This record gives sequence, structure tokens and C-alpha cells, in this order.
Amino acid sequence: FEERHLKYISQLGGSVELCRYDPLGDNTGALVAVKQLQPDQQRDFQREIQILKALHSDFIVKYRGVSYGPLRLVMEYLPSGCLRDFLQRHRARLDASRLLLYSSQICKGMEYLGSRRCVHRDLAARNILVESEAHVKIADFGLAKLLPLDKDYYVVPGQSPIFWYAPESLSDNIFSRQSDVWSFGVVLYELFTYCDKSCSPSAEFLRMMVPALSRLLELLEEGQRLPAPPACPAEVHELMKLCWAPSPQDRPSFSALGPQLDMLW
Ligand SMILES: *CCC(=O)Nc1cccc(CNc2c(C(N)=O)cnn3cccc23)c1
Repeated sequence: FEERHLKYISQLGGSVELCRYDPLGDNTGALVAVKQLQPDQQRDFQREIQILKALHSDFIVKYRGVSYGPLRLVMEYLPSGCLRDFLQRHRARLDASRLLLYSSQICKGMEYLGSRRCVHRDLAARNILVESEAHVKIADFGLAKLLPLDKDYYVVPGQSPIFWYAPESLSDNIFSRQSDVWSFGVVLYELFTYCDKSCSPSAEFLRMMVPALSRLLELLEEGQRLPAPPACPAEVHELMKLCWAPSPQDRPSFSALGPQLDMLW
């Protein structure tokens, strides 16, 4: 991908821009999403490329290549954008079976990420993209880490909204496949609230809630959790409660959650 053939359109999300790969220079070329650095950050970015280039799933945003000119990461562009805003815009159209379809695909994608020893560390509805009405894909691999063969966890202070963090990430910066399962429980809650602002993880935790991180942690240690979303099927709420188990070892695996989500449809 020659840099001189990548034409800027707008900003999407370091930053992600909407560009057109226009070799003919006639405004007929394909639309792409291009990520760039705006030191140690160069090492973080090279890592993101290698991780994403080695991922191959219908439920993970597709790597296209890298750019060359006088380096940028080139990926596929999904016009529908993030799942958070799509859920808010199409509230009346999506029913509990469509929400369970989205839930199942995310889970299948996470199953594949853990098979590749990859911890995402930023799983949330805002970071999932919509391919079509019936197809969702996991994105934003900016905080992704690879677990060594000898280790099952990773020790990192986080700069993401604190409401998606497992207690062991809050109290000790421990990140694992099991902290991704905690976050996933928050993704289900977000899905069944249709990413409504007034009952969002931030809104509802701040109402229930020394520093803020410590207050949230005290609350979670007490066994307090987010309430069942309005009109939530009980079976779904029981699954969120399983993902929010205090001990990482007691949380269901993505391969265990998969058939349970499919059975509900
Ligand atoms: C909900 C707000 C939002 O746009 N969030 C968001 C989440 C993850 C990633 C991005 C930017 N990236 C992006 C890609 C890509 N390949 O990373 C592809 N297609 N689109 C459409 C809109 C944004 C993106 C933003």
C-alpha cells in the first residue's frame, strides 16, 4: 500500500483514519481503516501489527497489510461502525435473539483469541464493530498482549474506564483470559441495556459507589454487582453473574459460554 495512494477522508478512532486506497486517483478505489502513531510507543505499535496479521477469524477485524512511503497498519473498513452506537440507533429493531447472536459471535471470537494466547484487555461494546445486521467483529488491539508459553497471566496502571476491569486488574494489574471473561460479562450487560447511557456501567456503578478505583473495588469485594438490565431474560443475567465470579478460576471459559449462548439462540 503506497502512502501516496492512501487518500484521507476523516477520523474514526494513536489514531485510526478512514482513507481510500485510490491507485487510479479517480475516487473509485476501496475504503480502508488505517492506524498510525501520532520510542516505546513504536514497540507497542509493531506488536499490534504482528498480533493482528496472525489472527484469522470471521469474528476479528481483518488485517489488510502495512503502508510504505517517504509505517501504518491497514485494515478493513466496516461502515456501520461500533456496536455501542449501532445498538442505541437500532434499539426498536433488535430483539433478545439478535442480542444473543451478537453475544455468541463475540464469544467465538474471544475463544479464538485465547487459543492464540492473546489477552485483549479492552473488551467493551464501544470496541466491537458491526459487519452487517447479523455479523459483529472484535476490534481495537492497541492494548493486546501475548501470554508466554510458561505463563497464564500478565502483570502490567490502566487508562481505560474502570467499569470493565476484573477486581484482580483493579487491585494488582493482573490480566489474563479470565479477566477478559469478566469484561465479557460487562459486554452482555451493555448488549441487554442496548448501550443505554442512563443505565450504562459508568452511570449505574457511580450511583452505587478514598479514591474512586478503591470505592469500586470495595463494592466488588463485598459481592455487589450491576443489576439485571430492564426486561433482561434471567438465563442471560445468570451468565453475567457467572463471568463476575470473584476468583478468576471460578469464571466460565469462552468455550464453556459458547454452547450456553447458542442454546438460548
Ligand atoms: C463507538 C465509537 C467508535 O467508533 N469506536 C471504535 C471502536 C473500535 C475501533 C474504532 C476505529 N476503527 C475502525 C476500524 C478498524 N479497522 O479499526 C474499521 N472500521 N471502522 C468503522 C468505524 C471505526 C472503525 C472505533
